[PDB]
Amino acid sequence: MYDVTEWKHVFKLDPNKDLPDEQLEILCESGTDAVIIGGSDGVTEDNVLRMMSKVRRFLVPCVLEVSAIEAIVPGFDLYFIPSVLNSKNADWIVGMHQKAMKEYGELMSMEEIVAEGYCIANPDCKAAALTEADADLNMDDIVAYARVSELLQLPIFYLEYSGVLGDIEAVKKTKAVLETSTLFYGGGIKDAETAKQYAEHADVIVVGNAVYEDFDRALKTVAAVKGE
Amino acid sequence: MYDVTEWKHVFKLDPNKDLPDEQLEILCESGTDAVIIGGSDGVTEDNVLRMMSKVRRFLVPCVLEVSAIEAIVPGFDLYFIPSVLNSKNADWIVGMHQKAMKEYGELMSMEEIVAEGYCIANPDCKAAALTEADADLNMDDIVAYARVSELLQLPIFYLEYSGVLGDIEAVKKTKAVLETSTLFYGGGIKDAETAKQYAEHADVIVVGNAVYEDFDRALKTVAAVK
Ligand SMILES: O=P(O)(O)OC[C@@H](O)CO
Ligand SMILES: [Cl-]
Ligand SMILES: [Cl-]
Ligand SMILES: [Cl-]
Ligand SMILES: [Cl-]
Ligand SMILES: [Cl-]
Ligand SMILES: [Mg+2]
Ligand SMILES: [Mg+2]
Ligand SMILES: [Mg+2]
Ligand SMILES: [Mg+2]
Ligand SMILES: [Mg+2]
Ligand SMILES: [Mg+2]
Ligand SMILES: [Mg+2]
Ligand SMILES: [Mg+2]
Ligand SMILES: [Mg+2]
Ligand SMILES: [Mg+2]
Repeated sequence: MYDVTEWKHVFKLDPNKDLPDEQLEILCESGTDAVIIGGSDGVTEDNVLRMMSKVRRFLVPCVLEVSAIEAIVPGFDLYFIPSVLNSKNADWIVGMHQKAMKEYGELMSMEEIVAEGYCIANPDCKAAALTEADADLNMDDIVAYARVSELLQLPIFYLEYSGVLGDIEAVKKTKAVLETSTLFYGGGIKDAETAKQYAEHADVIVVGNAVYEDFDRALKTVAAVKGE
Repeated sequence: MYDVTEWKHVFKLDPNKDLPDEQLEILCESGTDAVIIGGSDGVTEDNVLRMMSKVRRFLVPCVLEVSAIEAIVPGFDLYFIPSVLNSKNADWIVGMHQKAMKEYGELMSMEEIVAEGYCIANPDCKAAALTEADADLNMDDIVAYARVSELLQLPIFYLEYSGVLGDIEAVKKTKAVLETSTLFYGGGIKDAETAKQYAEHADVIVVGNAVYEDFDRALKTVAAVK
């Protein structure tokens, strides 16, 4: 019953970190279009499970982004499965997914899965280090990866700059080539001003770190793009 | 674009080989559903261009399976860009697609391109060596790759055994999990009986170099399947 082509804003939460329960409830009731749990490496199934149990009561779609096979947990509305298009390690493109289909084939069949084509464009983040991403890219390299995603018809193309604001022109040019894919942008959005700037180009903006740095300011990112 | 979900038989030609007399014409007029220009151990743009010029004049769909950016040549009805799912080198999974998009984005926009999920299941062949494929696979590994191919939205999953016949049970099992893409099988098919056998499970059977070794025998594979 979900359709990411109707979304405009999502919060992405790190189960590796702690957020007060009250704040988690407020984010779920914020008007965001989805709450995504970042199920990565360093990530534990126990933390993903606790998060699932806390957010499942809400109406908002809860999504698990599967970055580590060991941390998959049933019960989420949607499962996003990333392929890091610019990784130099086949494991982050295909490898880990093949291991998951081999070990949890029945589980993967029962879930609603959405493939994401990731382009990590911030060379200094944990994610680029983990995935062996060729993250120091020129704009034309970025646009070519978006075309690759648009060709494989992955539903989502995710331009990832994690803790830094990315070149806004890269976001604009990427959106220019994407016809059927939904463009998710994440990177340094920490307040309403920056949220609105990037939402002018991205289809969906992702707000993550800011939630833990300045909650009230990060909360305003939803009204910034979805409000009057 | 021509609909691969309606195909049953294709011939795949090596542009670095030449069929004699009027055999290429007979093959293109045979009833096969497509003629794919492939290649081995690299290919050359000039050889692909000469092949294009010969097959484009027939109604049968002509397809270029891109195995090198340097050999993309305009003029084909469809372009298949393989992603070698089981390659240990990212360049064979998404590298070809990225370079082609960066270097020839406008050409890619004007042509009809199809991503093809390849699984090289013969560890002892040029293709496995060239693509650094982890090709010594168990049937569950093959099935899992097929599941991935669909995860990645690929319209075609190609199970490749190159110069030998692959395990008929692997074909049967992969067909069983492919809910939304088309299963192409290629590897060692040279005659009607074998073509019919594999066509029982594959959506499309690919007949390759048998056309150079024994054309009359290979030509019978079309009627065998269709
Ligand atoms: O933490 P930030 O910088 O907001 O980025 C959100 C998301 O892109 C992280 O995967
Ligand atoms: Cl764990
Ligand atoms: Cl057709
Ligand atoms: Cl020829
Ligand atoms: Cl004709
Ligand atoms: Cl053969
Ligand atoms: Mg929309
Ligand atoms: Mg546990
Ligand atoms: Mg719920
Ligand atoms: Mg939009
Ligand atoms: Mg059919
Ligand atoms: Mg070959
Ligand atoms: Mg023609
Ligand atoms: Mg024509
Ligand atoms: Mg023409
Ligand atoms: Mg069929």
